[PDB]
Amino acid sequence: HFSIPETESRAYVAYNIHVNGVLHCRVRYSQLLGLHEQLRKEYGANVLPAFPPKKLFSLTPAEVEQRREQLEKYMQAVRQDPLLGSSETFNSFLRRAQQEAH
Ligand code: NA
Repeated sequence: HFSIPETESRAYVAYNIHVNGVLHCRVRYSQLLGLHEQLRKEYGANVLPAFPPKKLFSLTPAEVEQRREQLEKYMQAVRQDPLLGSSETFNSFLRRAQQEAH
C-alpha cells in the first residue's frame, strides 16, 4: 500500500511516497517529524511507532538510504493502526501533501 522507492535532492533530501506503486507525494524528514509530533501530542508517545532519529551532520548515502527504510516502515505502521490510520491529522496530512506534489 505505502512504499518509499526513490529519493531526491537540493538544500535537502526528499522522499517519494508511492501509494500502490504510483507516485503520491514528496516530503522531507522535518515534515514527517512535524507530523509525528502532532501525533504524539493528541495521542501520546505510547501507541505511536518508533520514529527515526535526528542527525547532527549531513547524510551518507548509506544513512539516507537507511532513513528511507525506517520512514517507509513508519508510515506503513501508522496507516495500519486502527486508531492512527483513521486520524484526522494523519489523513489531512496525506491529502495536503498529495495536493502539494504539483
Ligand atoms: Na529535512
